[PDB]
Amino acid sequence: GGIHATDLNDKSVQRALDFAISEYNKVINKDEYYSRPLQVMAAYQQIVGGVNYYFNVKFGRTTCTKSQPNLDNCPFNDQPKLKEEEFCSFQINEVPWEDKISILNYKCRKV
Repeated sequence: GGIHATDLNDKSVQRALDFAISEYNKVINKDEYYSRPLQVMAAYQQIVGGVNYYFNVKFGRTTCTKSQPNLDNCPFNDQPKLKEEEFCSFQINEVPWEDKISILNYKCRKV
């Protein structure tokens, strides 16, 4: 039941992160432009009935609108006062055998 540090080079860890980014852009952040991670610290914890992932993520605003097909490889806005970076911590729970995943808690603060 302990929480261990891990990297993004793990298929499962990546999927959990993608879910956090999607939720950040869809529900938490209200900007017109898409934000993606500048930094990420990850940890995981195995519990009865699933696994929890913990992420400390620093988001940066990109030059892509949230409504355009291609994203992820979107350049970050590099203009003064238009960066709009934010640090968020996410607690994500998944059931590694039922395709179930959800956000348990999160806290964001602009950098």
